[PDB]
Amino acid sequence: KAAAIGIDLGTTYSCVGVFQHGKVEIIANDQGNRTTPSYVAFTDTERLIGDAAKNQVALNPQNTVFDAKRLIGRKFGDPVVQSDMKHWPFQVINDGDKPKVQVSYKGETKAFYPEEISSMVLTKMKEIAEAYLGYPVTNAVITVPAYFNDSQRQATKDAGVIAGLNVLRIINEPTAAAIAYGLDRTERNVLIFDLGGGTFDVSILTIDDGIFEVKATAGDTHLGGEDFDNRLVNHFVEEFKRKHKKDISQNKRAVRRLRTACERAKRTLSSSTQASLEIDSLFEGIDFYTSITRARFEELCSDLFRSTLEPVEKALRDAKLDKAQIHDLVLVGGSTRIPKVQKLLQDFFNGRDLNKSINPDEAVAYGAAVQAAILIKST
Ligand SMILES: OC[C@H]1C[C@@H](Nc2ncnc3ccccc23)[C@H](O)[C@@H]1O
Ligand SMILES: [Mg+2]
Repeated sequence: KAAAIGIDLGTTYSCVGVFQHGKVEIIANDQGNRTTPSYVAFTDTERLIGDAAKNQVALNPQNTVFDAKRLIGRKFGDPVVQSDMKHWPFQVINDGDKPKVQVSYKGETKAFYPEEISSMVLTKMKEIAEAYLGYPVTNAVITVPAYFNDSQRQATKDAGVIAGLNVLRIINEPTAAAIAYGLDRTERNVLIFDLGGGTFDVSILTIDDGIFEVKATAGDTHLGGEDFDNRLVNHFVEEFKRKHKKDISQNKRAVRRLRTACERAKRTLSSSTQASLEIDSLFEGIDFYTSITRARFEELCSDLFRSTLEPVEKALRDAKLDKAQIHDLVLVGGSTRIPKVQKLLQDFFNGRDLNKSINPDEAVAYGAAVQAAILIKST
């Protein structure tokens, strides 16, 4: 019968997988991308989700929503909501102690609950899976951070039901990554090092007889790939001032366009030692054609890369385990593809091999897809 799917509903990107013909297929979207931005944009004529939404952000900042995972299942009074709101270009309103995102859509003011925004992202992932499978998909496993509370898990499950999905189970992101690597089929102590687009999560699990126990969680909810992009943005703003004698830092569109180029250059630096950066008419008709070296990017982010080890040390203390007691070091998130981040973690664990054979950007969806296939058999 119809296969069930695994969905990694990420803060910045989402990913969908399916276990078919004895293997996991991570499904590419219509643009050919195996991950989709967790973005929704509203225009005078349409609602855009994923790549098309992220692509037009510089020309529609107030009506392009992202980071709904930071609001989902929270009350307006939550300290996290109170702190996070100042950093977003879109409006957050308060409706009886519930946050809602307020936008302009088809020439009208509309407001959506966080679970309605995440339901739009989940509808996109469901449609990406149906385009590959060729039949309607109704069952899914959706992942969440280990630290999510009952309200945040319930709101995520509600987002799935709004999307027309029957949610077989809400499972922890680190548990899904461990399932992907077969770590439950080898007491096994696993460290999941999840450096995402906007958050950094370290989890220590103990797996015994198929049972997962969360021994410790540590990290920084405000450290991720976006922060490395911003170190490049600042460096380039300074370069533009030196070359052209113009300060672009107050031009919101120019900064946004520069940030988009920086993210692309950063990805290239994970596989090449140099990356070109080329923007046409960045400011006042001036074309900004330049380049950056991997060594310079490493210098610009040196403090941030080093800071990823403190949460690892903290999690080991909380779990009451030494480095030698950890059996597996699992990489999660595209930011773990950065060679310097891998070198720092390997050196900390005295040269040990890292589990990185599954694309780190896809490992959570991969594990969710394996678990979805196991659970649908039971129904
Ligand atoms: O989870 C979303 C994160 C991951 C980060 N992606 C990447 N960040 C760094 N190197 C990469 C190399 C290949 C592919 C992707 C790479 C992307 O730019 C974003 O910050
Ligand atoms: Mg993630």
